[PDB]
Amino acid sequence: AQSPNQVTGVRPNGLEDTPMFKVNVNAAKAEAMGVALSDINQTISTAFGSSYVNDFLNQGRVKKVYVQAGTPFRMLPDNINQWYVRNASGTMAPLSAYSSTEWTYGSPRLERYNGIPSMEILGEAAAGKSTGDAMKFMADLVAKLPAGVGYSWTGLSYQEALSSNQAPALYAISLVVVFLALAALYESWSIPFSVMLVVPL
Amino acid sequence: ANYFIDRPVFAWVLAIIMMLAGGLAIMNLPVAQYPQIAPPTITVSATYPGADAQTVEDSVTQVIEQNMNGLDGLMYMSSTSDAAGNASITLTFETGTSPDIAQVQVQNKLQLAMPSLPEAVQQQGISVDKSSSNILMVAAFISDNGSLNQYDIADYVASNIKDPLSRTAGVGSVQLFGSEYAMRIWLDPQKLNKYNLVPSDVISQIKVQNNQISGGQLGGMPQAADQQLNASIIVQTRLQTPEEFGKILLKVQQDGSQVLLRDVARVELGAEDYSTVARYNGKPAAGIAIKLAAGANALDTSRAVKEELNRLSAYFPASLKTVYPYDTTPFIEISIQEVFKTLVEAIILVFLVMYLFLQNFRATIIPTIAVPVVILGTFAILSAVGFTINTLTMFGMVLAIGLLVDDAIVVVENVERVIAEDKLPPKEATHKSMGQIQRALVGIAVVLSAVFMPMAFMSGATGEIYRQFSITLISSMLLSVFVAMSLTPALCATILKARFNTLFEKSTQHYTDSTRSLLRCTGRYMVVYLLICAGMAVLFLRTPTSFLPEEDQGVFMTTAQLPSGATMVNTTKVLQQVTDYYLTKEKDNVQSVFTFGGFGFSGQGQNNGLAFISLKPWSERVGEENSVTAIIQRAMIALSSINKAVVFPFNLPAVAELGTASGFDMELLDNGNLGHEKLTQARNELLSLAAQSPNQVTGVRPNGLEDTPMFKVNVNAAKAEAMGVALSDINQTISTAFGSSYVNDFLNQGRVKKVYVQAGTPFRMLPDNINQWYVRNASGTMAPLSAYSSTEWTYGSPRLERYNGIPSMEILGEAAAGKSTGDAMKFMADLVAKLPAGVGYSWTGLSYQEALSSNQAPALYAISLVVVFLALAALYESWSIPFSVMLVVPLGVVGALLATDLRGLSNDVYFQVGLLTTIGLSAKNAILIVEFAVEMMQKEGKTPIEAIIEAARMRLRPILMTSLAFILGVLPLVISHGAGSGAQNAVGTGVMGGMFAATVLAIYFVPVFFVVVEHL
Amino acid sequence: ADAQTVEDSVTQVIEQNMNGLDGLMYMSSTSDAAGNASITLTFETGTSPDIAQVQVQNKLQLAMPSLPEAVQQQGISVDKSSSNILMVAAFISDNGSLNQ
Amino acid sequence: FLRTPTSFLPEEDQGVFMTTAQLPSGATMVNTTKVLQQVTDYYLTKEKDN
Repeated sequence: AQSPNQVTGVRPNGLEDTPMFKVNVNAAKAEAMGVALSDINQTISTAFGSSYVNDFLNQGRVKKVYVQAGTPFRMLPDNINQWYVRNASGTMAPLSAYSSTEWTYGSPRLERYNGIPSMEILGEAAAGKSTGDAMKFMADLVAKLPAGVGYSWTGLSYQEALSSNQAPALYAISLVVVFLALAALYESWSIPFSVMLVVPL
Repeated sequence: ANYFIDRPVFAWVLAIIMMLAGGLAIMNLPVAQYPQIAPPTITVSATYPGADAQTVEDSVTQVIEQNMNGLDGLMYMSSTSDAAGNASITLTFETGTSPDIAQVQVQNKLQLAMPSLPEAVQQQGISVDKSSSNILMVAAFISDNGSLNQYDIADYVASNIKDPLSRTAGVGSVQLFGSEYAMRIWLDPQKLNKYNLVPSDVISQIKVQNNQISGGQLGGMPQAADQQLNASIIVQTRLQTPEEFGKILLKVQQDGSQVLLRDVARVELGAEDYSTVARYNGKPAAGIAIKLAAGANALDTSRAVKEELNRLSAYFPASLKTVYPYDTTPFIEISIQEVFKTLVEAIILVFLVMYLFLQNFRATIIPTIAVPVVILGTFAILSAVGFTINTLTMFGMVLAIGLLVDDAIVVVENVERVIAEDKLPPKEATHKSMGQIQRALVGIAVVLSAVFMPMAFMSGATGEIYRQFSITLISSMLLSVFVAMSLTPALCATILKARFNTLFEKSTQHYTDSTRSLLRCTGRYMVVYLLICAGMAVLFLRTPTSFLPEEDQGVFMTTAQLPSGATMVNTTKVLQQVTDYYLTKEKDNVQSVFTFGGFGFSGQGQNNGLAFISLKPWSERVGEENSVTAIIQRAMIALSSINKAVVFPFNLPAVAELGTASGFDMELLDNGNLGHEKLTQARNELLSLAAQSPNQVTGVRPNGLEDTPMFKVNVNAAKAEAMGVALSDINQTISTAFGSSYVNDFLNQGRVKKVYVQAGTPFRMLPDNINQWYVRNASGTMAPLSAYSSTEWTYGSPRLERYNGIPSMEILGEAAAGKSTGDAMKFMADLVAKLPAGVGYSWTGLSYQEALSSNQAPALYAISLVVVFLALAALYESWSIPFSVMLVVPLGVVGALLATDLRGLSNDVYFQVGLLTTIGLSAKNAILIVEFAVEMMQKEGKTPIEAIIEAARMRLRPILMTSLAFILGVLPLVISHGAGSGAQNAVGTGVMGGMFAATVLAIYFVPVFFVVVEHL
Repeated sequence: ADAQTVEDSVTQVIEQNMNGLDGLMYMSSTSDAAGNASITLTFETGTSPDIAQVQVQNKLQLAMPSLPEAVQQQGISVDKSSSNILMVAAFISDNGSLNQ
Repeated sequence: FLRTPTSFLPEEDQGVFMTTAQLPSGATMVNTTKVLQQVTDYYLTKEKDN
């Protein structure tokens, strides 16, 4: 970002870390009162997640059936206080009794490249500069990073690097081929040498 | 054609293009020890933890078999059900079938059949695998002193080594010899009884508490207006430590004390599969086999794999070393080096023959640069037609070298002779000589192509090897003809300029006067010829038949088998004795011993063991006392006193496809409806009827285990139901206690591992242990399992086999001293017919190949002979002239047969191809002589006798030069007795004994044949 | 499921088996907080898409037993089509009778 | 030749292009819809000629 004359609009192609909610269920207290941990987990998962139950028919097409809590009852961390779990004797006990809530942090999207963790980065080249110059500048910048991080070119950059690397060998092979063709066509080694001196012109 | 003589620059440009294309081909051409020889096979593997052989066969094997239909190119299918709970079905497909298509078809069929299988085998997952067995490296990892056991090494190599590999350029498949980690929970019947618990409760609590719960989202959609919060919810995560598993709450007592898993069981990070003990030189170890890819370079792949292992060695925990048993790179490198050395020595010998006969350095120059151009062009053609660089193709190149030498020698000698006489300038002499031998060269090319085609047009495993050899020879031949017709004339026109002599002149005069004395009573020699012909027949009836000579691969294999019902303690002791012997009595030769106890060749079991012995390099073992065959023949004597094992050493086959070229593989299908006992009765009637006649079959033996004692538990369902105990609970507690119980998966350091529940060791070792387990009533009271159950001892099969959906026995055997394989297969056939009514037989594996393609080579060679005769008739423009050429190649084959008999070798593939090359060269010489005679009859107005004598006189020198060059070019092959000496010795013997007899017989026998055929 | 749960179980289990392919150039993978694993294997030019898909689905069933339930129930999609949109066709309502 | 810049393929005017809007982490769709409506109303008003 502090070198706008070579690369512009460098941005990450990913999502940044976000706060996440954690619920800790006291299995010991739940078993002491009589409610089951499976019931608590299923209640939470169905209330705040979803539950694909069955298929039904609509206008002659098979569609899915989903069970979820209402919109007002899954918007806030305090809404967990509103849910109840049935005991083994039939009495209902609040879910807020045998539970504790807290906040942590976590990444909403994890990316991997060739089997190792990675972060995709996009960006354009500045006015006047080319894609190759931007690629070289990016490689130089990555070289100035903490030890242990590397860089890989992917997508269009892969093909660009391959073409730029493989062009001169193609030039040399084409020159050799045309030289040999001239030597074969005109039975002399003087004509090819007198002709191949014009290529630089 | 002849217009290249006027344009040397065109010929030089063509040579440069050929050399550049050859260099490009060598730069990127796959290399390997052998190509794909075996027909594609697909292996289906299923695991039933704790099941028996009969249970596996009834549940998994039969169900998978019944759905194995609709597969294209299927040849046969064989299934095995073990006593460890393993079902393995191998389906063999026809050669040429795409392995990926066959694999996907088998996988789809099994995928549709999956719901019919029990849940226990669905949980494990049935694996469908391609099979090529082109193992490149068997690199293993060892712990130095005692720190890391076999399971720690196996888990580390599974989680931090396999994934860095399997993605290296040229690596196709990585297979592991070991078991990863698992969460082993060892139950205690007394602790379970104290708390009134059963294994079902433990399994249920593990399933509910080692769970991943999808919490959902706070916020989410649909959401209310002005919502500003949206986060994920975490409820539960899968456990990841043994201590976490030990805190799993099972029940809460009325007192209030919490009952945990650790209160009733021992939780430990153990192994998934405990039934294998892998030791390297006596120390725990785990290994990996790398299987290479298609289109990859076996040299750079090996170098990159070694580099990656060296890089990862810095991350090893402690005292972890990487050894490399069975590396096949040295043999490929040796083959390439031998090919290059043979080429260089052949070039030097050609130079010596030229500056011994012709006495002109300019003459010696031309072949020296002609041969490498053709070799490089052959490499380019091999790359173009999609062929890899293996031992067979390189050996075909080795023979091709002499094939090229012959053409270069004849062309240059003819040009030099036409310069020597008639006082012609080099250009006009080149034009004349090329006019003389153009049609002869074209006819020679066509004849040799027709000769080499039958090897190309074969079928089976042998057909692929013959394809490699024939393609290499044909490409080299055609390119040599093109080069001798394009470049060599131009070089002769441009480069050439206008003691031994006395001896050669005297020899020519001797041949002339011998022919003058002969050609008057040819009839004598006529019948004499028949005598040699007769001898050839008997010779062809004496040489033994073998597929490929066994080579000094540097590794060999020893199998130890305990009698029956023997635990792994005795097998481990036996393997320890074996490795101690191999390491203290052969320390100079043997480098390492890799012993796998609990896994044999006849099936996995506790009474089996295998050992791979790796030897020192050939540079450290020299002579016959330090050879593989001698080493195993010394070890067999010492290991016969192993005290209650059937330990037996042997050498690895040259190719994993097959060995024992004399043995046979047959399966005795039961058919009908007779059971396992009535089939083993037939199998016992045989191996005895066959043993009563040892003049045809020697080693008739069964490839399978025999009946073993088994424990039977009879549960009184009525008594249990009367007492309130459910039969399901009784059947589940025993199964979970004695066999493993796979519960679910957990996360170890980010990798998914299994959780298993089983009883502790001291509680599942004796029949009395079943008296220690209790089951809960419906009222909550525990009662012993010994009340509703009784115990009994029966007999049962620890390994069942099926062939094509029918029970089989797979009685593999061997051939007699000399009886051929076909006679053995025709004896065991109708030996099965003497067996009781109901049974039948099938030939599988090797005997299958010699059951569908048998009368093929005679037809191919008859067609080849007809094509050769037609080509000769077209060349000579007559119907009787070709016979005088066709009746000479037996003289070529007779000497090769005699020499091979003298050396004591067998009818190897290398011998066959060398014999074909010698026949081709003899035919070429005869064709040239007869062409010169026919020309001197057409023009110059001469009788058939004087023409043939003068043609023989003219062509004596090139024949001698080519014979000397080829004979001395294969001389080092015979004298070689080191690494890669089998094929080398075979080709040396064949070529050296064929070429000399061919030339010696032909140079005298051509005129008499010519005059006899012309008279008739 | 969360992003970490998917990336640990599903993404990594499937990715651990995509090794022995024919002309694999490179493999990328994403795991989302909406419960989505998006492995993508880019092969060499000239490779047959049918053969590549066959190999990928052959190696996927070596990891399918290790995948958790509610992931096999929904289904594993193996697609050999292009990864870039060719054309988008939207549908609207003139007056506004039908909603989204 | 050593001073000329390298590239792969020149950029073209295909008649269509894209816009990506990314809100701070932890935001809801109530704000993303407003941001996307702002983008739409800018494109349809300040660039209605193209």
